[PDB]
Amino acid sequence: SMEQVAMELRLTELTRLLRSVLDQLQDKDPARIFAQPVSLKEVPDYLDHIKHPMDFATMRKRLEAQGYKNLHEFEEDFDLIIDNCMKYNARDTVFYRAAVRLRDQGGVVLRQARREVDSIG
Repeated sequence: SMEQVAMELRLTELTRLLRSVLDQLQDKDPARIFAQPVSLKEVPDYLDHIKHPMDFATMRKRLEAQGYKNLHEFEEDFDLIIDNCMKYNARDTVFYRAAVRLRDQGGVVLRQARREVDSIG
């Protein structure tokens, strides 16, 4: 149908905007602490601690399959990256501190993304 196509065009455009958001959030992690999944070879107990692991590469695979229907779903995954890190790692660690900085800096990017998603529809 023509409606399914229009819906698909909106999804594609949401995907375009989320790709730009993702790039901007990932620039706030220049150490690449959150680039890849936590290694279960190197942290074998990780899933005893963290039930839903997340990282930027995993989000990127979902993004490119157009698997985010809305900004809320994308933000859920970003928040997992931060929140998982802040639980597994103690406050005095470079990991926890990187999560805090990513959260604070990403806040700005996400604030305007929400305005753009609402605005363009």
